[PDB]
Amino acid sequence: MVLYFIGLGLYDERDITVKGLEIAKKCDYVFAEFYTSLMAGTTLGRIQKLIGKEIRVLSREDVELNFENIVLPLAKENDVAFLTPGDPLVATTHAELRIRAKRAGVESYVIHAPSIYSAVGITGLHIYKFGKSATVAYPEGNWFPTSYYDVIKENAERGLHTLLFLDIKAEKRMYMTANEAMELLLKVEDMKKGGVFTDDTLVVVLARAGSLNPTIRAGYVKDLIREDFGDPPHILIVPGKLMIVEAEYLVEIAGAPREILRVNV
Amino acid sequence: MVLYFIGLGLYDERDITVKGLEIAKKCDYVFAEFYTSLMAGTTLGRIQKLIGKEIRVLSREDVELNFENIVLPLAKENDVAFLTPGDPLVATTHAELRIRAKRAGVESYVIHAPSIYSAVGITGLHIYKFGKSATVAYPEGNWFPTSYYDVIKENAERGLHTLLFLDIKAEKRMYMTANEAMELLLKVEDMKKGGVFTDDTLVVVLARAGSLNPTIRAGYVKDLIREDFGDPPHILIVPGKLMIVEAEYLVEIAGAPREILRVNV
Ligand SMILES: Nc1ncnc2c1ncn2[C@@H]1O[C@H](CSCC[C@H](N)C(=O)O)[C@@H](O)[C@H]1O
Ligand SMILES: [Pt+2]
Repeated sequence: MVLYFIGLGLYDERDITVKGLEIAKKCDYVFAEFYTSLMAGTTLGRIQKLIGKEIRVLSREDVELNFENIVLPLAKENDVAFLTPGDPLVATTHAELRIRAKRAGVESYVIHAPSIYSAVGITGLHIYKFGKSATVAYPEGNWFPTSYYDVIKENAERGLHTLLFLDIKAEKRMYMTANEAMELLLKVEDMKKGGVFTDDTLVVVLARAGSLNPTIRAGYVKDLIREDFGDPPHILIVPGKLMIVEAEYLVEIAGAPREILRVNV
Repeated sequence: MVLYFIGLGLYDERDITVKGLEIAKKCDYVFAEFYTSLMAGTTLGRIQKLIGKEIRVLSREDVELNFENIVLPLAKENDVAFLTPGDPLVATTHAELRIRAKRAGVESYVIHAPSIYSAVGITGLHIYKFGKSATVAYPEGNWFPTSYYDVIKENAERGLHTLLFLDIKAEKRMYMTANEAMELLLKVEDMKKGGVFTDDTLVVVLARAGSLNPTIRAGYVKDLIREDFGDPPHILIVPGKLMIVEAEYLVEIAGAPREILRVNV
């Protein structure tokens, strides 16, 4: 009669919370999805070893369309767990699954876990200064998305930082890199000429948040566009006007140019 | 040799990640501060038991003035852990402590944990639609803080949601309730008369996130200002323009008035 939405955390199998692991252990059935994001710091096997249960993976369609024919039925007579990377209900569509539960007579509880939304705090930028978020999507065919460009403009216009998730083809295991993201934005700046993203724009790159050795780099596009940030996942951030304390962090912890202390404050 | 910043989580001692626990367990000295947030589902005793180490708790002064005198010295000879509620670098000024660590020749590592900043997802509001954040501070003496009010206005103008952290006076054991935040906002509305916060405004209240049964309620200020949401911590949210699915979630899961279902696009 109970369904648990349990977050798996940021990077590896140790990133799940104690509460999430003990509840998952007492569940009769354990499902998981890996299309909204991947756990690049681990594998399905390791997660199964840690949980001690057989984990049935669900595709985007299993979740979006048939969640009620796959997960809810069993949750009607047993205790089920639905594992997701990061924090549950950050994925725009997951919240609705709680409504599907209710109409099926199934109760549901949420067990939180670290999300990249809070972890960006490791970049030293204040959390209250992050504005609207966006996702940089790969262009394809005759389609060239650019709304993420306008999000940056509106945020920075108000002195706000912009958090940009990079594109991901989970099934294919293809991660967009900060580098490609920077290439797209430059390609967009060229077409919209709004003066939002150029070689002189200051940006921050966070890679493998959750790991003990994340890559935190800050600098101007012209310098980082071809820098190696390591393995995925990559998160890109275009900060607004910096607070002096913010800039000092980037310089001392993220290897930012001393220049940002007078140019971006 | 090293300093670890380990987040404790939202509600109780189980909200710590597994990675966080296994690391804390192997540390020589464990410190912690419980003034930046409130973990209402546990005690220091339960945390000490889980970690199997004694925990010396620090005050805001110990930390803000003597972190490098109390904690750092030990980090040069041992593995030291500094524990905090939620995520260590979210809505705190601890990020700067990593610079003090650097200037003392101490490598530091961050272990994240569930944060109220990402747990807002349980309210059904799309987390990418949250704009600038703010804190509703306690007026004291003749000083009456009001800046969080302009933050709401600016967000609402863009259709973005506003996350409001509520003030906390740990040493006086004071934890601002959503009710108190609403009272203060109304008073600020009288002064500025900008039409940003009134009896007819729709608000959302999340109390004790992280617990299995948090209180999630959405409705008009005139109806909620006097409602009892349970023990703190409280967070107050002022939604921007609602998308249909956000509205349905608020109606289905947060007991919101069924009229918010009809959206004005
Ligand atoms: N579990 C919880 N439920 C409701 N609100 C909470 C909460 N935890 C913290 N808060 C809100 O957040 C404020 C503290 S700000 C610091 C919180 C911590 N850095 C984190 O990442 O969550 C509290 O005063 C309250 O306004
Ligand atoms: Pt600041």
